[PDB]
This record gives sequence, structure tokens and C-alpha cells, in this order.
Amino acid sequence: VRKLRAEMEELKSMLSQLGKT
Amino acid sequence: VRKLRAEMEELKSMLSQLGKT
Amino acid sequence: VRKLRAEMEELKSMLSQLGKT
Amino acid sequence: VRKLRAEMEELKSMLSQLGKT
Repeated sequence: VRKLRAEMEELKSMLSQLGKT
Repeated sequence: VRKLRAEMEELKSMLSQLGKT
Repeated sequence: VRKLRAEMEELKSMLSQLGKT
Repeated sequence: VRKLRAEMEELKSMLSQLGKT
């Protein structure tokens, strides 16, 4: 679940990026 | 996963508000 | 992770609906 | 965790689509 966690970390960045628009 | 969950909850609320515009 | 997956699905569906406006 | 990962990918796709708007 290291890959799982890296995918979640990417998702968080994408979510915060849309949330700053 | 708490921090990811909170980022999703934030975006879901902002989208619901945008849908009332 | 069932509930986190459901929340992702809900958010995905909201984004989809926004993407059709 | 396969289903969580697949839903995450679908969510990321919708996030990317909106960033192209």
C-alpha cells in the first residue's frame, strides 16, 4: 500500500489545486 | 486517510455551493 | 476503505455533473 | 484495495477534465 498512498498523495494535490480556483 | 478525506469533504461542499449559483 | 471509496464516487459524480453544464 | 484504486483513478480523470475547462 505504498503505491496506494502515493496515488492518494497525488489525488490530494489535485483536489487542493481545483479548490484554489 | 483522514487528511485526504477532509480535502474531499472541502471540495464536495464548494461544489454543492457552486451548484446553487 | 469502503466509505472512502463511496465518498470518491460521490465527488466524481458531482464533478461529472459540473462538467456537463 | 483494487476497487479503491480504480475509483481514485476515475476521480482523478474527472478532476483533470475540469482543469481543461
